[PDB]
Amino acid sequence: GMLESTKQFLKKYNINDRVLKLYETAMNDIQNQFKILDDIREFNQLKVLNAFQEERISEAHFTNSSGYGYGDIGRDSLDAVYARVFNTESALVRPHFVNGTHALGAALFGNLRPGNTMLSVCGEPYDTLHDVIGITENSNMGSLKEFGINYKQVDLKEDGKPNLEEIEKVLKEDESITLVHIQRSTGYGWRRALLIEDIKSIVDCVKNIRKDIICFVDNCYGEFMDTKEPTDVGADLIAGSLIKNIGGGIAPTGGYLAGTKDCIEKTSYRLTVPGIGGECGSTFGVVRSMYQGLFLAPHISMEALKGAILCSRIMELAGFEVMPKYDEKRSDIIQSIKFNDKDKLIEFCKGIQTGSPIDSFVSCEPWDMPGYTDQVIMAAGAFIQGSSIELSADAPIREPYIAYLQGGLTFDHAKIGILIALSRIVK
Amino acid sequence: GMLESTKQFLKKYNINDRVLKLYETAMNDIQNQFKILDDIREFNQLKVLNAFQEERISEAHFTNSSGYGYGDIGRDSLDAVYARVFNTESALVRPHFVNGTHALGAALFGNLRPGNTMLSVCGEPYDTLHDVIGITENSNMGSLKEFGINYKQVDLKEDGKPNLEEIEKVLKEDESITLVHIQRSTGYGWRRALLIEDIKSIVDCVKNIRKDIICFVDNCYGEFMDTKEPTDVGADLIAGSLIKNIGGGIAPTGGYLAGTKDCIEKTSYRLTVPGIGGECGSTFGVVRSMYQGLFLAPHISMEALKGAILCSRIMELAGFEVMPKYDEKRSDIIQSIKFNDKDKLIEFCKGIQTGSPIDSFVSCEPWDMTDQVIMAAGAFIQGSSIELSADAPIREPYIAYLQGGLTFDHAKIGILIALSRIVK
Amino acid sequence: GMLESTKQFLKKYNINDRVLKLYETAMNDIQNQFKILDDIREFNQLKVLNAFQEERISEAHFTNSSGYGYGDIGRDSLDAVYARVFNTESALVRPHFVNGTHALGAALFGNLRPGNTMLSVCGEPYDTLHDVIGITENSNMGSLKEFGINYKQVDLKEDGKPNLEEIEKVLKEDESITLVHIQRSTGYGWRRALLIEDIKSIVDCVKNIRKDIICFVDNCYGEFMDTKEPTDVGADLIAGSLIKNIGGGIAPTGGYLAGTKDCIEKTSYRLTVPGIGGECGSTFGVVRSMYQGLFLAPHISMEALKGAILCSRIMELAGFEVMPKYDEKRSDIIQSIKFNDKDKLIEFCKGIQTGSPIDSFVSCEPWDMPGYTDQVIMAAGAFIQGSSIELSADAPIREPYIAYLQGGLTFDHAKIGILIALSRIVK
Amino acid sequence: GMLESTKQFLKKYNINDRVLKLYETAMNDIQNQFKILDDIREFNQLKVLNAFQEERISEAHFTNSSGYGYGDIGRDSLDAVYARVFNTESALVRPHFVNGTHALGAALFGNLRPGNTMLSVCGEPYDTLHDVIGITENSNMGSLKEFGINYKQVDLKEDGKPNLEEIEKVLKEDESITLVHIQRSTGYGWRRALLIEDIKSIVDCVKNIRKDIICFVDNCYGEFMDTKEPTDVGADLIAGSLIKNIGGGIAPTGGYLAGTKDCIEKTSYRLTVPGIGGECGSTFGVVRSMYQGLFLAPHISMEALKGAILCSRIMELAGFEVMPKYDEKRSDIIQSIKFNDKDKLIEFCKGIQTGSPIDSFVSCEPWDMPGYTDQVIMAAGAFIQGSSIELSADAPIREPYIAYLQGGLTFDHAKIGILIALSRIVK
Repeated sequence: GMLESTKQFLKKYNINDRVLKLYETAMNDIQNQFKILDDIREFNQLKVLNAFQEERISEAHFTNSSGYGYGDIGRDSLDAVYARVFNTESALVRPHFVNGTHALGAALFGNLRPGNTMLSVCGEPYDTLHDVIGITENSNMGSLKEFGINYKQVDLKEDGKPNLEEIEKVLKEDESITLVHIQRSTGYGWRRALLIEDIKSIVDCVKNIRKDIICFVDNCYGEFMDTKEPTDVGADLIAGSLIKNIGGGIAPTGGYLAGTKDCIEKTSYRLTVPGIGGECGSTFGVVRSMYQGLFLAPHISMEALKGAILCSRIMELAGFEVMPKYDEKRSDIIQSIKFNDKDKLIEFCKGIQTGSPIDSFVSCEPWDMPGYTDQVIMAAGAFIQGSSIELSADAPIREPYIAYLQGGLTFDHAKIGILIALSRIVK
Repeated sequence: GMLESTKQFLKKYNINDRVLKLYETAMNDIQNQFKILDDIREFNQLKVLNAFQEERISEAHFTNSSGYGYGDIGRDSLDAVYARVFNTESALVRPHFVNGTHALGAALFGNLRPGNTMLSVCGEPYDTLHDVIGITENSNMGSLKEFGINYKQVDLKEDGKPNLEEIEKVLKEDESITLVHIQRSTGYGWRRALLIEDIKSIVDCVKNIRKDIICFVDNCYGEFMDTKEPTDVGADLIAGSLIKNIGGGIAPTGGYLAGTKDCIEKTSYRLTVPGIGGECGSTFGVVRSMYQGLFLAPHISMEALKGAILCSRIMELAGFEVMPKYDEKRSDIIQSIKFNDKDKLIEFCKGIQTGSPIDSFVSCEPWDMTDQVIMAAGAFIQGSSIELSADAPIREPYIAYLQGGLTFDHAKIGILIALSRIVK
Repeated sequence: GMLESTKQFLKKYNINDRVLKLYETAMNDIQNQFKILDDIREFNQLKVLNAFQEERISEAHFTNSSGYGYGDIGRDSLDAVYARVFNTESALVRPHFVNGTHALGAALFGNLRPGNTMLSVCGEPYDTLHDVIGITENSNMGSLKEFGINYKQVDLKEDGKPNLEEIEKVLKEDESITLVHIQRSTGYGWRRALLIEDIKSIVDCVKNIRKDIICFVDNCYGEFMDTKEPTDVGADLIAGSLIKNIGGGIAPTGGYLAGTKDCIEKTSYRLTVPGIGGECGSTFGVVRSMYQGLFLAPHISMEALKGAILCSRIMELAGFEVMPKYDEKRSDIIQSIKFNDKDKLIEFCKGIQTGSPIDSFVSCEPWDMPGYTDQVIMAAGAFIQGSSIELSADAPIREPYIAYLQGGLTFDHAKIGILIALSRIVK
Repeated sequence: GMLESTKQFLKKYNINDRVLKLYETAMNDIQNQFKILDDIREFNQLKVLNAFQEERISEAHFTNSSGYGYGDIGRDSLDAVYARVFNTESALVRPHFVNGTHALGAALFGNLRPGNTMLSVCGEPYDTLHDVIGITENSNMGSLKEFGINYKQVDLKEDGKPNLEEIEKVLKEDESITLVHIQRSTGYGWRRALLIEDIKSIVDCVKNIRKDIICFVDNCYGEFMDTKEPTDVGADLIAGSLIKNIGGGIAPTGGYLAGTKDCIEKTSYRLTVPGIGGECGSTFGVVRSMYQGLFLAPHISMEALKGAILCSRIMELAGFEVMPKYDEKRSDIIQSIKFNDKDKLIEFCKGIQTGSPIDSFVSCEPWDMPGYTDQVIMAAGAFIQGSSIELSADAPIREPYIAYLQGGLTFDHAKIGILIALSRIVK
């Protein structure tokens, strides 16, 4: 149990006895969930190891390609390793994707053509994808809508599960629909992420209407949450970011897609241009970090999830509503806390900032950010800028004052920040 | 003049006295042209220095940049430096462009929309752009044509200059034309590159028909050939590769665009996606090389060009037809030599290969890529055109295209090694 | 517990039921030791976090210095962070150290002068240090001995503890002794690493004869094994390698020293030259990885230690003699196994090679090492070449056939490797 | 000639007609001196190309080694290329040398042992070497003197030439002298740099007394000034900085030595430790820039020298004493200007900073630079910090107020900077 020396050290952070008791109770309560996670982690570590070994990765794959990067074996074998991990025909892993949204956008523009319609089946996509699609606003930035590609949407049911009957009806009534988009993570929605079994039910439902419909999954935040990925239950294409789970906290930028050879090649032509695709693109010497990040990903992903589960339990014990609960099956690393008080939300986030190794001294306050209307507060202090796998928090400043917390390179770090933050509002 | 020690050293590369006499004559003949280049180089060096200074570039700009790269001053200031050099509202310089074709394609998809038509006014664009446009064939890769964007073409007059009369006709007769594509370099052809004055006449001509038509120039190989760039004579947007002239021999990958804020932003949305544009994108630890490459570019571009000029004159003196001539105004660093003999063309390329610092020893032979191609290449940066290289499709009349040379001495050495394999 | 999917996947590596039974028993036995390690890790994570926060580390410290490296705040602050972690006046952390031996040699040549004598109090130091000192070979390479600096040695007692009485006797009789060398880790010794309390007893004993005697500790493999470091119990100077524990699996090269300002400055003059010391030395843009490595070090060190503890117990249960035993206090991450059979030793190492992500397919056979009459066999397949914190094994091919196993970026990886290896010798 | 647009652009830097006319006159006067330089540059370019080709350099040599760097072909082949360029048995080219003083000091400590005496034959060495040797001051930093290695000095003659008769007398009278140190460049003096023929005369003289005396040359700033290097006229060992000539303006840090295998090995054991030497040492991903820099060095070295010659003649015409004159044979890239006025001096250096691409707005001032007695002002607006192959100027603050100008990646840049600087003092 916690050392007396550690207790004294935490007192210098103003962590009080009431918070320590809540922590001891929460740790005791969540032990069985941690064991479930360790069983999954064990399988995923083996899965990833096997993929490296099947590709015969060697020292020589730590390339330092320049120029066109023709024949960069490090890049080509990393794609192969990912495709093995995800059990897909192909993959496309590049530092050139600037963020996860870029990878998703490349998938969409890559696989859609004028006259086609895409169908999002988990309600409204996260905000940044809205400009990519041209859902509401269009200002000639060149959205899907501006290239004659249409958008439709089926919301999740009241219970948070996909509306399979409506999905079928919408597909049957519109034969122009060639792509179904499934967001795995909840985003800022007060509901559960979709479980792998839910993604399967969706794909089976879609494929039963027209087998040729491409089932695309935004896999961000869901890597290594289960022993299966969406590609193990019928997904034709998935996309994600290398500064979230799959980079293991160390890939410095980039993104990935895994799926059928056709979907990947089509995506590659949007990443670069038709006729080039993924054949060109040197990797700036960062390929070693991308291999290593993948190898560490199953473990680091669970450190962060463990942080989320402790957060869920401890905040519940402190009297705050939380989503998800500590014992629910999770499909992402995000934890939401309803403070129901603006000041508590602000102080909690400030606490998280002070618990960061980087920029721990920085002003953490509400600010107006481009196109949000409501102010936003963000705690971030990472080794890799914008990394979601490193402890961070964000919240719109509006009723009922919900904060979203994610990451933690280690469970001990996430725990420490959580204790600092909670001590700012519970004493 | 050439030291006796150098001559004896060159003898070890089988360089003979006949080749040395041709070299001597060529050097005498091309000195006035070198002086002309030096006057341009001096101005361009100042222009680039001033762009750095106006942007107050400092050591702090050689930033460690990771993740999203939100607020990356290294990247942001480099865009501002390029905008100053080219005298444009904005610029987009990124290591994320995998090659020059990506930069050009990004400009075209970025600035065209369904129903618009683009017009290429220097005949058909270089080959790799054909799949991007969807010119001849289409296999659902997502070409401009597959997104409802149309393509038209006006060829250069038989004298190599723009057909202004036909451009006007085609524009007046098709109001759906919203962009005019101008290729500055010659490509695998046999004509002069377009001079800045020629570019200006095309722009003035086009804007006189409809002032809203975007005039886009593929500037590859043309950087620092003149004291003006196409953006100085009305181009709305230009694109290029950082492993050609503008990288100064040291930028390791990437491309650039310079132009109006609207055109540059639209391009950025194709580079990434609508709503992100150029706001995200870390620079991978290579930003210092990109800045330093720019600073050296005016100088290095002329080392390569002097190489081309010497090549032109010595091969002319050797008895071959060369394009362009040693004393013509140039708008690119490429030199063509017509061998009228397959073996002489092959040997020459093998000579260039053996004159490279990297992969000097590698077999240089024709390979399949309709006709076979042969390429001499041995560079620090893979595929760099500013480093000494040669390529030639194997077909009548056996024309080779030579370009690059980090230093004039290196280009010279390669030329003398190559010519010695055929003039004995 | 272990999923059925995991058991079937492991069956593909020829892992058998007897090995899985041994495994389940060993996991049951070691859970209390793992909890003790978690308590120490929690403290150390906080210690490192605190060191970052006190130095107000920001993204601005992730420098990309060039040339002379004058005023490189990234490098300077990293030294300050390490000094806080080790509670020393100063520290010298540089990528310029090519390995741990270099760092140790810099300390010795830095702090010794003609006529001085150094005393190693833990028996003979590991082999690579012999040429530095000039113990056996003196071929004008410029050893301490070739510079007029003498060497004396005091072996450990039969029980493996320091011979305090003999240390005093030798120090009293030889007033030229100005530095005492203490090796924390064991080497080829079938004995335990020295505990922090043992190091304290040596320092107390030495300072009580002459307070000015420099007490120097080779800290390799010992970082974060305890909540205290040798500098917390009076060591004047310590040295280590960044591709061992303290680089957290991600530092790409380099070494560190931490200690009094005088000792560190004197070391810096050997690293470079007198009058320059640590004032020049750009850091190639690898400083971020060094900071992140340190931050992950408390956690990664314990992933490796958990693999060593598992190895100890499962091998003991398999019938092999092991050093240390699963429940002894540890001062390093190394686990020794006495096979008493050349073939089993070789098969075990082959197994570890087949469980690596990198070079899993390369032949692992004994080979002739320059200047040694016993062949050596080594299993190695790392992201960072030569890293001791990634799973690896090595053995000199001699009776009684003892292998040394260390590393494991994640406990799951070390575990997988051990299971693959044991299955090659226990059916 | 200069374009009118260029003249108008220059007027925006407050460059006046008097300075432009001085420039025009100077260029006319020095043109013939440049022809000589191009003949040398041509040979040197071929010399370097040949060395690359003999070593069969390929893209495979652009290594990205990590950890120990064992078996790094990029590093090993670069040493071989250097050795061919300098016509020596061996070479040691490493990013690990922090500056040129480090490389020189490693040579001396590497090759001298207690009882040996070194003899500097060009008068007092460059400032930063005084602490390395222990000439005057000794504060237990570990100078040669503190390790029992003695120092003697023979000054140059009043005419600046080597005093061969005195060298002979000193060597004959002291058989403990085992190394002769020869400085090629003048440092902060007022004399001409030693030509290759002067270096030969010293080597022949020394070897005629005792063939076993190591002839060591500090080659900084002299690389590619002639078709020969000191190793072509009998030097056993030479050393220099990769941020001066031989780095070609792109090597980011480091040093080199070239010479006999025995002298290079002995230096390597000081750079690291005995028993390791040059066998360990990963190269931080910068090896490609070191190869590329060497290839550009013959050219860039002459761009800087053309700048020095222009500076000589334009300042002479302006009315200042200069050393050397525009038409003297040069053995380094440095140009000295005696202002005999502290104000004109600091103003000139400030002009140079304002003529630089990087940090043009920083107003440079005198500072306590590591390794110097008095305060020196340095103009150093560079891509690589402290690089003196990039346009720079430095000047100890003391009578007669001599400024030392060197560098220029292009002659056009050196020209522009000289005009900017002179315009601040001449109107």
